[PDB]
Amino acid sequence: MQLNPESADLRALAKHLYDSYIKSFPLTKAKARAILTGKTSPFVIYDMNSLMMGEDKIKFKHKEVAIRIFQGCQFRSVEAVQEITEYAKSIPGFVNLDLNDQVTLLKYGVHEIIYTMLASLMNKDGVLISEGQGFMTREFLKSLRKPFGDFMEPKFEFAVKFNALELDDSDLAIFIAVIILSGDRPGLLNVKPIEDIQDNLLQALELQLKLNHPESSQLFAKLLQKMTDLRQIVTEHVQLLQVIKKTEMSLHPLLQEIYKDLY
Ligand SMILES: Cc1oc(-c2ccccc2)nc1CCOc1cccc(Cc2nn(-c3ccccc3)nc2CC(=O)O)c1
Repeated sequence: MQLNPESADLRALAKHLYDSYIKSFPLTKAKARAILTGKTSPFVIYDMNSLMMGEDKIKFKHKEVAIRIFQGCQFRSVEAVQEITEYAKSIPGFVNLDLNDQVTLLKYGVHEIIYTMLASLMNKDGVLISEGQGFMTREFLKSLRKPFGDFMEPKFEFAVKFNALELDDSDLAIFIAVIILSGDRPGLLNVKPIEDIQDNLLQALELQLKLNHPESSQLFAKLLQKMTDLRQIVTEHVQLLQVIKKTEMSLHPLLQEIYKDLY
């Protein structure tokens, strides 16, 4: 690499995305990791008893336990779509795209971003819930009645391998922008303007990674592969949502909208 006006713009892009990311997402990976390691204290949900006690202790913003959990994830999920929408709008050039492509991008992109960021809140033992007020265990989740015990496990599997990459918020800010700016979403009007934004974002990501991670040369290439993996996770998940919606089925109507064309 070289220091030129082009690289300097790539760094300013990265700073700008990082600053928006801090504005849009109140629970950052930095914050989540400090909660997780204990240097900063969440109520842990590890069994049916602690689940009930935690519902008492945790002031939630938003009837059988697996359904209650499903609803919590649905409301968390719609809150995430608002945050991700606010962030997308800060991606330079995004608001100048046709409003229809903006929504198409967000529609096909939000779950990939959701699972990416979910990894930030996970370790091998569990996941942060309710802005870090609670911690729900991987095995408590695996123990929920068929078929709810299989929803979260692939997210945990993805997350332990993803978290071993040791990305930080600065890396993630650009990673997430690349994902939002995918010119290959169905029903896109003007693909070329999107592809131009992404190639630039991609340059900014590759520079950021080289600078921020001297211990690995393979990181950019592994990240590209992670984006493909995320599409599988969303795919696997919507199907699991199909072969379950045949037994209950309150699905949030905003989520219903997003899922229908994902189906
Ligand atoms: C594991 C968990 O639980 C809670 C929580 C509980 C009570 C109150 C408040 C929060 N927060 C988290 C942490 C964020 O997880 C999320 C966040 C976004 C999307 C999903 C996928 C999903 N996963 N499920 C699901 C259903 C039942 C069991 C396990 C998972 N539903 C969905 C919804 C969707 O598919 O759209 C999970």
